[PDB]
Amino acid sequence: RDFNNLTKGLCTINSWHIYGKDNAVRIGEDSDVLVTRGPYVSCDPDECRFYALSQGTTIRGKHSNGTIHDRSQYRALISWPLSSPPTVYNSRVECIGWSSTSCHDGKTRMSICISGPNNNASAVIWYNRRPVTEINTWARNILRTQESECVCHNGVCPVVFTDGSATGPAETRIYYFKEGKILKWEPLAGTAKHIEECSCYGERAEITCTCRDNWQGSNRPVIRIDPVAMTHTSQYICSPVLTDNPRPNDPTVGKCNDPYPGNNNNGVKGFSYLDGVNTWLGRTISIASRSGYEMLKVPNALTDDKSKPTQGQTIVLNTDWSGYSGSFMDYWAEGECYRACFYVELIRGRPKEDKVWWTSNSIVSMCSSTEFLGQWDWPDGAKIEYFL
Amino acid sequence: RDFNNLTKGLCTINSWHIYGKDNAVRIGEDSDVLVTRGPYVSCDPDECRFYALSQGTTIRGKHSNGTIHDRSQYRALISWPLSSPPTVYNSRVECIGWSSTSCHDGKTRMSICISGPNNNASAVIWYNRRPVTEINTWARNILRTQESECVCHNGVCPVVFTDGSATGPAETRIYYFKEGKILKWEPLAGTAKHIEECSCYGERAEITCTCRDNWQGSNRPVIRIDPVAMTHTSQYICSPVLTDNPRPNDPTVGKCNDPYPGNNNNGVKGFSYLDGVNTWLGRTISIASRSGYEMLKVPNALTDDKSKPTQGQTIVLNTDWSGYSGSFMDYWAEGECYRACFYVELIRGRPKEDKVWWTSNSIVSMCSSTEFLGQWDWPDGAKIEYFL
Amino acid sequence: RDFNNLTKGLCTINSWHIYGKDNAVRIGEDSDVLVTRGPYVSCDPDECRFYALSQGTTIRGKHSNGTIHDRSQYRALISWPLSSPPTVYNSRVECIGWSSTSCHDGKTRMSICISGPNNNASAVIWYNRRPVTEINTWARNILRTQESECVCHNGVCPVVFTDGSATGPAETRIYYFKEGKILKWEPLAGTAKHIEECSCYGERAEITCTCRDNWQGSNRPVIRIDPVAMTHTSQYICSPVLTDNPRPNDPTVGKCNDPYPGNNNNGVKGFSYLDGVNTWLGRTISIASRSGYEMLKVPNALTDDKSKPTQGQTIVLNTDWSGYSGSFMDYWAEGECYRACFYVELIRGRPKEDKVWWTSNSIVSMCSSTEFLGQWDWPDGAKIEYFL
Amino acid sequence: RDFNNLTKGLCTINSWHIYGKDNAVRIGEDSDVLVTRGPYVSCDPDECRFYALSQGTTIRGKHSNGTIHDRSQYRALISWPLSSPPTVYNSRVECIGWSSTSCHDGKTRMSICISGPNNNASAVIWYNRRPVTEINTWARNILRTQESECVCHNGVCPVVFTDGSATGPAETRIYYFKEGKILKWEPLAGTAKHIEECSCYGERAEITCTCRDNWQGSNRPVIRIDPVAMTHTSQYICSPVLTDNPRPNDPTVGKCNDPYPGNNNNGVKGFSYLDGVNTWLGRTISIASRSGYEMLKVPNALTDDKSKPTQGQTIVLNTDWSGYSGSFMDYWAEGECYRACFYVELIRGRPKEDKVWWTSNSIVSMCSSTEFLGQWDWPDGAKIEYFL
Ligand SMILES: *[C@@H]1O[C@H](CO)[C@@H](O[C@@H]2O[C@H](CO)[C@@H](O[C@@H]3O[C@H](CO[C@H]4O[C@H](CO)[C@@H](O)[C@H](O)[C@@H]4O)[C@@H](O)[C@H](O[C@H]4O[C@H](CO)[C@@H](O)[C@H](O)[C@@H]4O[C@H]4O[C@H](CO)[C@@H](O)[C@H](O)[C@@H]4O[C@H]4O[C@H](CO)[C@@H](O)[C@H](O)[C@@H]4O)[C@@H]3O)[C@H](O)[C@H]2NC(C)=O)[C@H](O)[C@H]1NC(C)=O
Ligand SMILES: *[C@@H]1O[C@H](CO)[C@@H](O[C@@H]2O[C@H](CO)[C@@H](O[C@@H]3O[C@H](CO[C@H]4O[C@H](CO)[C@@H](O)[C@H](O)[C@@H]4O)[C@@H](O)[C@H](O[C@H]4O[C@H](CO)[C@@H](O)[C@H](O)[C@@H]4O[C@H]4O[C@H](CO)[C@@H](O)[C@H](O)[C@@H]4O[C@H]4O[C@H](CO)[C@@H](O)[C@H](O)[C@@H]4O)[C@@H]3O)[C@H](O)[C@H]2NC(C)=O)[C@H](O)[C@H]1NC(C)=O
Ligand SMILES: *[C@@H]1O[C@H](CO)[C@@H](O[C@@H]2O[C@H](CO)[C@@H](O[C@@H]3O[C@H](CO[C@H]4O[C@H](CO)[C@@H](O)[C@H](O)[C@@H]4O)[C@@H](O)[C@H](O[C@H]4O[C@H](CO)[C@@H](O)[C@H](O)[C@@H]4O[C@H]4O[C@H](CO)[C@@H](O)[C@H](O)[C@@H]4O[C@H]4O[C@H](CO)[C@@H](O)[C@H](O)[C@@H]4O)[C@@H]3O)[C@H](O)[C@H]2NC(C)=O)[C@H](O)[C@H]1NC(C)=O
Ligand SMILES: *[C@@H]1O[C@H](CO)[C@@H](O[C@@H]2O[C@H](CO)[C@@H](O[C@@H]3O[C@H](CO[C@H]4O[C@H](CO)[C@@H](O)[C@H](O)[C@@H]4O)[C@@H](O)[C@H](O[C@H]4O[C@H](CO)[C@@H](O)[C@H](O)[C@@H]4O[C@H]4O[C@H](CO)[C@@H](O)[C@H](O)[C@@H]4O[C@H]4O[C@H](CO)[C@@H](O)[C@H](O)[C@@H]4O)[C@@H]3O)[C@H](O)[C@H]2NC(C)=O)[C@H](O)[C@H]1NC(C)=O
Ligand SMILES: *[C@@H]1O[C@H](CO)[C@@H](O[C@@H]2O[C@H](CO)[C@@H](O)[C@H](O)[C@H]2NC(C)=O)[C@H](O)[C@H]1NC(C)=O
Ligand SMILES: *[C@@H]1O[C@H](CO)[C@@H](O[C@@H]2O[C@H](CO)[C@@H](O)[C@H](O)[C@H]2NC(C)=O)[C@H](O)[C@H]1NC(C)=O
Ligand SMILES: CCC(CC)[C@H](NC(C)=O)[C@@H]1[C@H](O)[C@@H](C(=O)O)C[C@H]1NC(=N)N
Ligand SMILES: CCC(CC)[C@H](NC(C)=O)[C@@H]1[C@H](O)[C@@H](C(=O)O)C[C@H]1NC(=N)N
Ligand SMILES: CCC(CC)[C@H](NC(C)=O)[C@@H]1[C@H](O)[C@@H](C(=O)O)C[C@H]1NC(=N)N
Ligand SMILES: CCC(CC)[C@H](NC(C)=O)[C@@H]1[C@H](O)[C@@H](C(=O)O)C[C@H]1NC(=N)N
Ligand SMILES: [Ca+2]
Ligand SMILES: [Ca+2]
Ligand SMILES: [Ca+2]
Ligand SMILES: [Ca+2]
Ligand SMILES: [Ca+2]
Repeated sequence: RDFNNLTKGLCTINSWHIYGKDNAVRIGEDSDVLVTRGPYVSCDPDECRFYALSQGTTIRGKHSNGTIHDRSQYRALISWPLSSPPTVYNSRVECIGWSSTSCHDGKTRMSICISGPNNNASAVIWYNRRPVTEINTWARNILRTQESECVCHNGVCPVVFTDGSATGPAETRIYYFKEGKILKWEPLAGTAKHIEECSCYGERAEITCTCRDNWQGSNRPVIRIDPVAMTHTSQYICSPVLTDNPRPNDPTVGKCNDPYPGNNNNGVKGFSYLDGVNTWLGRTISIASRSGYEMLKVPNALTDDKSKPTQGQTIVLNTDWSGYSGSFMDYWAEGECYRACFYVELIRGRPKEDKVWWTSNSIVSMCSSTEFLGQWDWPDGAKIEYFL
Repeated sequence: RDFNNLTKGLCTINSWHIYGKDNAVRIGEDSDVLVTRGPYVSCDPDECRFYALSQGTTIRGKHSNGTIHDRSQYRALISWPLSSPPTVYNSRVECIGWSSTSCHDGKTRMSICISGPNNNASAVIWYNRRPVTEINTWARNILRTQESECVCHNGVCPVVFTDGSATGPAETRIYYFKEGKILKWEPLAGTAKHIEECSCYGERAEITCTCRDNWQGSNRPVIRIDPVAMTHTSQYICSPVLTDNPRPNDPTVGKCNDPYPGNNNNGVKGFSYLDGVNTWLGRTISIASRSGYEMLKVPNALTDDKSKPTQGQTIVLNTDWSGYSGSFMDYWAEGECYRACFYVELIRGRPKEDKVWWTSNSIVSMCSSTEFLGQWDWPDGAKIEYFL
Repeated sequence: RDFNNLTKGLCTINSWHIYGKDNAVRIGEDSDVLVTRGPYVSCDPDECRFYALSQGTTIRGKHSNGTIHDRSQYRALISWPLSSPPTVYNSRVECIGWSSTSCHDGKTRMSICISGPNNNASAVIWYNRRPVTEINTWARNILRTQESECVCHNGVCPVVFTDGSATGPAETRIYYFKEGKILKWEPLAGTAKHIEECSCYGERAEITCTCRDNWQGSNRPVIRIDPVAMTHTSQYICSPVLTDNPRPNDPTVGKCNDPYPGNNNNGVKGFSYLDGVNTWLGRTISIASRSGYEMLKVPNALTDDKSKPTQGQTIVLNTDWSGYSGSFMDYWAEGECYRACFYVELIRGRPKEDKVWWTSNSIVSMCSSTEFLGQWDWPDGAKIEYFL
Repeated sequence: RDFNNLTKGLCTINSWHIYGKDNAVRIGEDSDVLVTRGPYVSCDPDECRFYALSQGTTIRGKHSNGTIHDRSQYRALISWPLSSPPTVYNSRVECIGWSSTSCHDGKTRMSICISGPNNNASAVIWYNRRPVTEINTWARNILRTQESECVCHNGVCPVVFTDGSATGPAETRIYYFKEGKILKWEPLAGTAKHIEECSCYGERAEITCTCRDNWQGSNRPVIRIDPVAMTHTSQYICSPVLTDNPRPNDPTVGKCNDPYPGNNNNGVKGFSYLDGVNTWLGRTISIASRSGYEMLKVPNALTDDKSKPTQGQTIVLNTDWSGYSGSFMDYWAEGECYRACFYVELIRGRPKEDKVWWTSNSIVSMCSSTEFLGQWDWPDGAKIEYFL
């Protein structure tokens, strides 16, 4: 195998088709399904799999009580076959920790898991399923990373990390790994003022990451990385179609180089595909909670501060719970272009559904089509009442 | 691997021997077995597997309530090892949707799943376990397909779809795929007046499909496809041995080019092997409900409108529930001929057994023998009373 | 791969060491373990596995009620990893039926399963996991076979079948298969008067089978097969150490060419290794029930009608339940000789333990050592009281 | 594949990073997890796995009652994927017995399991998953071995066994195996007065084992083996930092060639890495019970009888239960040095938590880092109250 190179551009996105859905919470009501959160999808050259942060207990287990908590010693990055649920018996542990990223470089996979107390966390970088490099916290305040796949080009796999306050200036770093080793790292540059949980994809030797400004911005920060030069830039999506959550109502003009104000100290992981007129943004339908999910075609959203939608697709109705969302692509597919894909985490339980004592999720994921396909909505589908 | 070619003829069918049986409902009374319906069997060059449409819940799970419903967002085409039950832990998701077909072309497998609301469904064609082509609804009324395996010849795998009313004229199309891409498609031609759920097999470079006329006919429509010319014909099985269900009592003369009347707007997926004197038809024993199942040798059934049985084999007694049935063959077996095989879906639960709130099934499947073997009957075997 | 040839002799048996044990009934009290009976062990060139006739239900399942019954449509030959229990999720179905045999010829495996009603059963011979040949009942009275592995030599795998009364003269046949096809078959010859459930092994191009005379004999019938000439002989173990069950007390002189009398119309599958002074016989300790199990070294047992034990090893105490037993060897091991192995079925439930409504078993298996090792006893280990 | 040779030295240990954790007891509260004890970790050239002695029952099963007992016929050495829990469905049985060791030589794996009554136990040595050699008890008093991985060099895999009293002089032997066969064996020599459960690792063609003096010493005995010469030496860790348990408080001068007194007839399996200034010792935090676990850097601990700690890392708090601990390394990793690793058994249930009737454990394991990483504590995490 040779390292994969990002030689293709994105396929034209005219609509989104169903790719995978695990129905985990439904199935887990009567089977040994692990409690998770922070899911994602990532492909190897011969298979694509679902990934997530386990909570080290089944949903029906008594240890499901208290799983709203984010960082415990019982969490691990697990992967499992596409569209099956994350069960005790089919889940493969990639590494131990409560924050992660993972990507295949064409030869083998790199997985990164961070663990530890808030003031003393460390990342362990695994490559070819063995630990290779370790990075200690630099700001002693919840060292943390993407929560979705990283992207590689000719062996170089950039990864975005943040350490420091989630509600003020923090220390974000872009690490350039190759075979699990650090080639270089750089501090964040550009006009993004705060970075969290970047969702990335690659095309034509450029990696684009759409992140979460948890401090002040309801528009999303964007980091664009050149994996050959090992350099990057940052800005915000200019469009007035705001895609974080919670967020204020959409204005008619956005902000390119500063956080769009109105909501502080909160957000949700999200993503976008920024490709000139072939630009599609995801977002929750609700401006107040993680409810609903839609894709909007917003030509030149990255650079046009008045850009509005020209087409759309509802993924999850506003009467259904959503959650994190992120990008991934099958870089080893046939054809002349890379097909954009995304997943949506469907969060169930606390804090929105507090009759149960747990927090978990299921996954739904779609990929683009060049056809203009009919739309459906894809809820988690479980009935909370059954778990009482 | 090279694409498989249909170079052999059918083996002589003198009787049927047991091939596989999963006992899913029995086992599922106390194990994590998924609720399914619309099962089938399909072989790869190195393995044969069971397939079905999951309902995204176990049978003992509380989400089993309401599984009589046909089309939900929680369904998926799953496959699992021959004769094991479809469990949460061994079921491999092929694609997401509530109508499907799947077949191996000798190099890799094509799987097709349709999803969406009734007026806006779409098919996604997967090839080598990746999405390749998408087809939007053309008649905005439950785009749908075979519910059993497709057949390939030199890479070309024809698939029959229907979109439109299930109880009147509809728009049936024959698509010719190769490597998941559309080479051609044609509207139904010939004298079949309505087509549903075709069951197909191939021999000597011809593909024969036996379908369900849900509108007016109790005789079954037959589509014969030339996968090299990418052309087809259609008619009805001429024989007076009527094989749909429900159906009127058998007459002494059938109809070759029109629906045999007596029962409207209902039917059941079924199949036949039409090979001159080596012709065998399957059918439910009951004319009123999906009860019992038998194979009848009816020489020249396709073309002889007075043809009657010369031999038979009971598969499922009339005091046991049956359901859908369809054809498949192991195209990669040794020997000089293709051995005809079929499965029968054994439906349990609603609507016939309404003391439980679910609907599921188990599978029984047989293949032909050149011997004249003794017969047994093969019920699902589960006791409904145990699930109360 | 080339077909395996029986070029080695047996290793010297000085004692028996533990080889595998699945503890199925213990584990199955709280996990999805299938109800079985008629277990055995068989090796492939790269793995050795446990085999058995499933009853198509878990032990805790409500369908476990009535599993004392021998022949139902819900049975199948299943195999699973050595020493794991036969679970719903790890059991691989080899074929459907209620009587079986299976063996690897060095290239691939042949498995045979018989199914059907008592007066119309048929065997299906599978080879390379595909059905190849079928054999209809010849005496219309429970066509049936070994219940333990068959043995191959240069592709030829002889199999012993019986059809007819279990309590009087019956029609026993020796079939010689190669690649799942019938090369030849012969009626039983020699002085054995009734044959059931033969346990076989091979060494130096000769296959020796120790069987169960269910009609009149408490000594065991022996069939010796030449797989090159495709011919055989039969007699009884001459020794006065009687090894069927139930049986009369041991005399001082046995019978070589006729059934040793005292007990009619009953027996148990068993085995022996007959190799001059290196001869070891297995038997239940009790003369009245399937309780206890011991190995006795009885030099020249086959040909010496006064032969008595010179050494022994207790396998299962007389206060613990035993059951069927049979031979197998790893023909693909390293070294200069074939190591004799055997399994003992540990039957639990009915009819001896009738507080539960099921019948199942676990497995214990040993192989010979050239050392004189200390002995232990190996009970099933489950507490019946827990299942109440 | 060629046999692995110990050509590298240990990497510099500046801290320990999380490697694996299965959370077995937490998950097992509501899933089919086997009861175990005596766990360890061992790598093959392409995978690293968790190992342990099963008790042949699930934790929630009724057969969990009485699992404080050490030696039953229902135990087996099982292995399972790194960081998953030992479940009924994913656990692979390596051999049957209640004491074990296992190691890969670069070509295939050797596993050794001992079974039998106290006065008549025997070891069976498996190689390439087949039984090859057997060793009968030599002192008729619980023949027993390491309970953690063995180490190989150019095919030679030394293994330490003990037979005789656990509370007085016993007969310890060092066996040198190659391809499962005995090349040589030697009686213990040197100044160690009693040896139990050695934890070993290899570097630069030398194998170092840290053991448990169950008779008189609270300092640990050390055996150093030359696998080429097939010779060894023994002594005690000279340091006053005492690492057995229970144990007296630390003195200021230890003992190099005799047991450090104060506590008799008890101990716990443990380990160390003895590499000049790069020396790290593990131990329970409590001097009285198996509670807590810490790593201490004690330069020249092996040879300096006044050596004290210069650095440390807490692994398990003193308010959490610990248990056995042992060494392993991935000998097939990339790079120029071998990364030291260890596991800690987290024992739950009896005798410390007697509200439940079982005894089981979970696993936590770490490997060294050349960075100075922040520390966290890693408890088992299960709530006993949930199992009541
Ligand atoms: C069969 O399936 C097909 C294919 O899916 C179906 O066809 C699809 O139908 C969709 C629904 O109508 C349609 O999606 C919409 O597309 C609009 C763009 O098209 C229109 O404008 C362009 C440009 O002028 C024209 O060329 C075009 O012809 C159309 O006229 C989007 O604008 C739509 O999104 C907006 O509306 C929805 C509500 O429906 C919001 O949820 C969404 O966020 C957008 O509106 C908010 O945002 C904008 C931008 O700032 C604001 O201006 C606006 O006021 C809204 O703001 C409020 O709401 C947001 C969200 O809560 C909040 O943040 C904010 O603060 C405010 O409170 C929508 O995307 C598909 O394009 C169409 N596809 C095709 C191929 O045709 C077909 O219907 C199906 N058939 C049947 C029979 O069912
Ligand atoms: C051991 O096993 C062996 C092997 O299996 C057993 O032998 C098998 O025995 C079977 C049962 O007898 C037998 O199957 C029958 O074969 C008949 C054909 O053979 C006869 O006719 C030919 C032609 O003349 C002769 O050459 C031959 O020698 C025989 O005489 C079929 O005709 C049979 O099917 C009909 O009967 C059954 C009821 O038994 C129906 O279920 C079936 O649908 C057929 O009848 C309906 O349909 C016809 C056609 O239209 C009508 O004319 C008729 O009135 C019936 O219609 C009503 O019912 C249907 C169904 O509900 C409904 O739709 C309709 O409207 C009406 O209400 C049957 O297939 C096997 O061939 C034979 N095999 C061999 C190799 O011998 C042996 O018995 C076993 N031994 C023991 C001891 O058990
Ligand atoms: C550590 O482990 C080692 C290794 O396992 C242990 O050593 C083993 O000890 C075993 C038990 O003593 C021993 O097994 C016995 O071997 C006898 C043969 O040896 C003796 O005879 C020879 C020949 O003369 C001498 O060379 C030799 O030195 C000995 O003296 C067998 O004869 C024994 O079997 C008979 O006894 C047992 C009861 O213990 C029966 O269950 C068994 O069926 C045999 O007896 C029945 O059958 C014979 C034959 O027909 C009859 O003559 C007799 O009356 C019995 O018949 C009744 O019972 C049967 C069964 O229910 C019934 O069908 C019938 O109708 C009648 O009712 C036994 O096999 C091992 O060989 C020995 N191994 C070694 C290597 O030393 C050591 O003890 C262990 N240490 C500790 C401390 O525990
Ligand atoms: C972020 O994470 C980083 C990295 O982990 C954290 O930094 C780590 O902090 C650790 C805790 O302070 C520290 O570990 C200690 O290291 C000591 C060695 O360093 C000191 O001495 C050297 C040599 O002079 C100096 O160079 C150095 O600068 C330091 O001054 C060890 O000595 C420590 O172990 C002893 O203490 C602990 C209690 O904390 C005991 O559990 C342990 O067993 C040791 O003490 C017992 O044993 C000794 C030896 O015999 C006795 O002398 C002593 O009296 C104790 O004996 C009693 O207790 C034992 C155990 O129960 C019993 O058997 C006996 O009988 C007696 O009853 C300890 O290992 C790390 O090295 C340090 N790492 C780095 C890289 O800095 C940082 O804090 C974290 N940050 C935050 C904000 O949390
Ligand atoms: C990705 O690009 C690099 C070139 O920059 C390719 O690397 C060369 O691969 C060939 C085949 O192994 C070698 O002969 C060269 O030495 C490689 N290295 C470089 C840096 O030139 C790589 O093959 C490309 N990947 C694919 C899948 O084509
Ligand atoms: C078992 O014996 C037969 C010989 O009787 C061996 O068969 C020969 O195998 C070689 C290698 O494939 C061929 O060249 C010959 O044509 C084979 N056939 C015969 C009948 O001669 C077979 O190889 C032996 N098996 C092993 C494992 O050695
Ligand atoms: C405190 C910083 C947060 C991100 C801005 C926080 N990340 C971590 C590593 O704890 C996330 C946030 O609290 C949760 C959410 O917003 O859903 C998930 C939670 N993420 C994870 N548990 N992995
Ligand atoms: C409305 C058209 C019907 C076929 C003629 C219908 N097909 C679909 C895709 O819904 C089937 C029919 O209603 C059910 C049955 O007859 O058993 C199954 C049902 N099929 C599926 N749920 N896959
Ligand atoms: C009626 C003939 C019997 C053998 C002599 C009978 N065999 C079959 C195929 O039914 C066996 C016997 O009744 C049972 C036993 O003895 O344990 C098992 C039972 N064997 C199986 N169920 N496979
Ligand atoms: C009697 C000798 C003991 C070791 C010094 C004893 N070993 C065996 C083989 O029984 C261990 C000891 O009793 C237990 C413990 O200390 O935790 C485990 C127990 N070990 C195992 N059950 N494998
Ligand atoms: Ca924000
Ligand atoms: Ca359960
Ligand atoms: Ca009809
Ligand atoms: Ca008898
Ligand atoms: Ca001690």
